[PDB]
Amino acid sequence: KTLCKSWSDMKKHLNDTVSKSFIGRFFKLEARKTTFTTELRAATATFLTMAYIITVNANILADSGATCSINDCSTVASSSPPGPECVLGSNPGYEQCISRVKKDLVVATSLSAMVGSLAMGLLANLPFGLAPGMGANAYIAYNVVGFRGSGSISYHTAMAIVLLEGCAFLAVSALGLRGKLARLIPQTVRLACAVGIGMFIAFVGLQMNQGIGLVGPDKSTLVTLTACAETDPVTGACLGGKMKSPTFWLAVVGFLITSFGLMKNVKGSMIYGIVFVTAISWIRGTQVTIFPHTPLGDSNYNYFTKIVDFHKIQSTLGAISFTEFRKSEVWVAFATLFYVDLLGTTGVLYTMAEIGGFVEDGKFEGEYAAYLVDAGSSVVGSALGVTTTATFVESSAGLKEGGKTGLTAVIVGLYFLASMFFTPLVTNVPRWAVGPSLVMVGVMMMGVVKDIRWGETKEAVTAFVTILLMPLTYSIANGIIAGIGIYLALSMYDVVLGVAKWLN
Amino acid sequence: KTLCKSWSDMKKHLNDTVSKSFIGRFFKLEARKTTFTTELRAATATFLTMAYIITVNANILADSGATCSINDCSTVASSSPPGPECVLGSNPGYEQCISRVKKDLVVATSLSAMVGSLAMGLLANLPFGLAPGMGANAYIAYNVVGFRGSGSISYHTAMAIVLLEGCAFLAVSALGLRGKLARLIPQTVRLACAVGIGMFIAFVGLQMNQGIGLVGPDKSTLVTLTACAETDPVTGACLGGKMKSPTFWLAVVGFLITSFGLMKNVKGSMIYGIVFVTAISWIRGTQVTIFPHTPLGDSNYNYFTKIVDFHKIQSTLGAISFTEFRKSEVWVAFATLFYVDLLGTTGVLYTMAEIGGFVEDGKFEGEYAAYLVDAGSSVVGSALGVTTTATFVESSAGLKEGGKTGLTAVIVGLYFLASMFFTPLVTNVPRWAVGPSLVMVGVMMMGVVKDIRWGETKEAVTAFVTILLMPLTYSIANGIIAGIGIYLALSMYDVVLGVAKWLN
Ligand SMILES: Nc1ncnc2[nH]cnc12
Ligand SMILES: Nc1ncnc2[nH]cnc12
Repeated sequence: KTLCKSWSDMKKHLNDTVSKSFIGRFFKLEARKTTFTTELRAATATFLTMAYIITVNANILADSGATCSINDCSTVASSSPPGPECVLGSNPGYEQCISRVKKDLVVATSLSAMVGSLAMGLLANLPFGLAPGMGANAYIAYNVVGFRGSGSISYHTAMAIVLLEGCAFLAVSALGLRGKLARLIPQTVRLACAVGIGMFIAFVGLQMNQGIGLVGPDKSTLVTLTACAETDPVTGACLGGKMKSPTFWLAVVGFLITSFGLMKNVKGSMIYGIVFVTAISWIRGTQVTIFPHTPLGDSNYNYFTKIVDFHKIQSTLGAISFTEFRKSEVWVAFATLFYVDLLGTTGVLYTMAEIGGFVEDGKFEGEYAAYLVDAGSSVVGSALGVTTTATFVESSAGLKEGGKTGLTAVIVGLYFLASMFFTPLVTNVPRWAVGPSLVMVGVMMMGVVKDIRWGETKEAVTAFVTILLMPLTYSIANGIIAGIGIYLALSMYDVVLGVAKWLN
Repeated sequence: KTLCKSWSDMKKHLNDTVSKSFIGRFFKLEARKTTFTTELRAATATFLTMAYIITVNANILADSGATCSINDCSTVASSSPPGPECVLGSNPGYEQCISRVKKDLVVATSLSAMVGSLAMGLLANLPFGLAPGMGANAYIAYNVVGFRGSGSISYHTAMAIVLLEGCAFLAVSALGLRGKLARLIPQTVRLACAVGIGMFIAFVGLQMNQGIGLVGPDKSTLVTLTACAETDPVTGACLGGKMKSPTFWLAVVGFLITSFGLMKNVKGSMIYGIVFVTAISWIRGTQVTIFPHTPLGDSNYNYFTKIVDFHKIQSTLGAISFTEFRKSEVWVAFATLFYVDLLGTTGVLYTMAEIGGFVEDGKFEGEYAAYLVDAGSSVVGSALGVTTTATFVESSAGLKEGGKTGLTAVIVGLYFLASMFFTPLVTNVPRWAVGPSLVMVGVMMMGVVKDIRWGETKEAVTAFVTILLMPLTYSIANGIIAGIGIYLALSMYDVVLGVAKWLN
C-alpha cells in the first residue's frame, strides 16, 4: 500500500534537510557516506548493549560503603556503638545511610557517562560511547577500599588516586609517551591479565553477601558450596538445606535468558535479564521480595510508588583528601590502576578503529583527541564519586550498523540524560539480579584466551600464574606482580647475562 | 681414534644377535624397523618423564589417612582421646601410624606400575607405560575420602569403588560399547573438564597443610594470601610476617628450575626439581629441615641412614568392604570416576597411536588388547591400595626416539622394579617439594584450552561454568554436573521441542 510509501519518502526527505543544514557540516556527513536516520539506529544499538553499566556500577560501589562511616550509625542499648558492629548490617541508622548513597551513585554514573560520551563526539568525530569502565570498579571497591569499610585505604583517598592517575594519563599522552611505554609490556602478561580479571569479577558474583550465594566458608577446604535456604539473620552462615534457596534459583533463570538472548543475536540482552528477575522481585509478599514489611523496607517502597524523580548529588560529591599519600600501600594501588588503564584503552581503541574502515597506515583520523577525552573524563568523574572511564567494546554494535561520525556518540549521551530521571526504578534492583550480569562479563573476557601462545613453556608458566592467583588470593595486585616476577626470572637469568657477556 | 670404533662395531653386533635370537621374533623387531639398542633409549626417556608419579602419588594418598583410624591413636592425660583431636596432627601415636602407611604406598605404586606396564608390552606390543594416573588421585583422596578422615565415605569403601569401576570398564569394552558410549558426550564438556581438573589440582598444591602455603582463610573475603613465617603449632594460622617463610621461597626455586628445564627440552625435569629442593632439606639444623630433633623425627632419620631396604606391604593391602553401598553418595562417586576414566583413556590412547605411524583407516594393530590391559590393571591396583591406572602422555618421549614395539614397555616395567628398593629415600620427600610438581601438572593440562570453540555462545557458557566451579567450590563432581545442566537447558528447551514438533 501507500502507507509505507508515505513513510519511506519522508525519510528520504528528512535525511536531506539535516545534511542541507549546518549540523551536517560540523559532523561531516556528506563524506563518510551515511545519513541522519542510520546514525540514530547506530546509537540505539550502542545504548542497549551498554545500559547494564548504570546499575552494576551503583550496586558495586555501594557495597564499598562510600561515605557512610561509624559516626552516622544508629543508637542501641549501649552508650555508644562499637567499631565492627555497625558496618556489618542489621542497623536502623547505617542501612538508611547506605540507601541514600546508592541514590547518589545512580545519578553520578549517568552524569559521568554523559560528559565522557558527549565530549567524544563533539571533539573527535568518533562513533563510540563512554561510561565508568568495568574491571576497575571491583579493584577500588573490593580490593583497595573493600566491603563496607574494611581494608586500609579510606574512600576519600581512593577518589584522590583517580584524580592523580587521571592527570598522569593526560601528561603521558600529550607528550607522546604512549608507544614508547605500552610496547614495553610483553604480549603474554598483557593478554593474560585480562583473563584473570574476568575470573576475579565472576568469583565476586557468586559469594553470599556480594551476589547470589553459591560459595561459602569451610573450616577444612576453605571454600565450599553452600546455596543454603535458611541462613543466619545477622551474618551469613549455612544453618541447613542445600540448593533450595528461592533467591538462588531465580538468579539462574536470569542467567539462562541472558545467554539464550546473546545467541540468536539480540542486541541488548543483559538488560532484559536484569529487568525480568527484578519485575518478579517487586511483588510484596513472596520469599524473593526486595520489599519486606520491615521499617528498613517501607522507606524503599514509599520511594518506589513514584516512578520518576529529579535527584541531586548530596553525599558522594567532591570528596578528596591528599592527607594519606605518605604511606606505602597508597602508591601500590596507584601503580596498579595506572597499569590496567594503559592496557585497557590501547588494545581496545585501535581494534575499534579497524572495524568500520577509519584506518590507513597507522594514524586514523581521531588519534590525538581520543586519548585525552578518555583521560580527562576520569578527572571529571572522580569529583562526582565514581571510578575511571573506558571506551567500551559494546560500542561495536554501532560500528556494524553504519555509524561513522560523532552524531552517534552525542545521541548515546542523550539516553543517559533520559535515564537519570528514572532513579526510583534503578536503585531498587536486587543484588541477586545483578549477580549473573557479573558472570557474563567473565565469559566475554575469557574469550581472548585462545591467543596466548601455549606452545612455548615460558609463555605458558607466566600466563598460568597470572590467571590462577587473581581469583584465589582475592587480589588483582597479586597477579600483576606474580606474573612479572616469573617472567623476569625465567628470562633475565640466562638471556640478559648472555647479552651482557657479548655486549662488552 | 679407534676407541669409539671399537664401541660402534659392538653395537652393530649386539643389535644383530638380539634380532637373530628368539626375543626378536616375539616382539617382531625385523618389521617395525628398529634395533635393540634404540629401544633401550626409548624406555630411558619414557621413565624419566614418568618417574615423578612414584612420590606425588604417595604424598597425596597419605594425606587421605588411608588405614589409620581413631583406634590406633595415642594416649593422653584424659581417659580416652576424643574424635577430632587425633586426626588433625600433633600426636605421638597417630603420626607414627601415618609414617608406616606412606612406606606402604611407595611400594604399592611401583608394584602397580610394574604390572600395568609389563602386561602392556607382552600382550599388545605397544610402546607406552602405565602407572596410577594423575587426576583421579585427588578425587578419591581429597573429595571422596578427604583430608585425614573427613567426609563421609571411608577408605575401605573407596577401594571397593575402584574394583567395581574396574570391572565395569572391562565389560563395557569387551562387548564393543565404547564408540557408542564415548561419542554421546559433547566435545566442549569433554574438553573443558580436563582444564578444570588442572585448576583444582593446582589449588591443592598451594594450601597451608597440603602443599606450600600461599592461600589461607579470611573472615570477610574467604581466601587470602598468607605465606606466613611464624604460624600456629597445632593448627595452621597466620600469627605474623608475610612472604618470609623459608619453606615458601625454597619451593619457588624448585618451580623455576623445573620450568627452566622444560624449556631447552631436558627430558626428565620434574624429577630434578624434586631432588634439588629435597637434597637441601635433609641437612639437620636448618629451618627447612624434614628431620627435626623431635621424637617424631628421630624415627625418620634412623630409617634414612640406611639407603636401601626391601619393604613389604602390611597395612594397605587387600581392604575391601561392600557394606556401605546402600546409601546415596557412594553411587555419585561411582558415576564420576566412571566418567573421568572414559574421557581420559580415549582421547589419549588414540592420539598416542598417530604419533609414530601405527594407524591406518582406523583400527591400529593393538586396539583390542590395550583397552583391557588398561582396565584390568585398575582391578589389580585396587587390592594393593592405590587408584586407577591410565596410559600416560609422557610416554610420548619414547615415541619420538624410535620406540615402536613392546620391548619399550617391558624395560619401563623394570625401572619401577629397580626403584621400589630405594624406599628409604622416597618416603622422606617433604610436602613443599611435591608442591610445585602439582602446579606444573596444571600448566600442562591448561594447554588444551585453545581448542574450545569460544566463538559460539552455548559453547562458551558451558565451558566457563565447568572450568570455574571446580577449583572454587572444591569439587570435581560440581563441575561435571553443573556443565551438563547448563548444556541441556540452553539446548533442549528450543531444539528438542522443535524436533518433536516436526518428527510427529
Ligand atoms: N573497562 C572496559 N574497557 C573496555 N570495554 C569495556 N567494557 C566494559 N568494561 C570495559
Ligand atoms: N590420568 C592421566 N591420563 C593420561 N596421562 C596422564 N599423565 C598423568 N596423569 C595422566
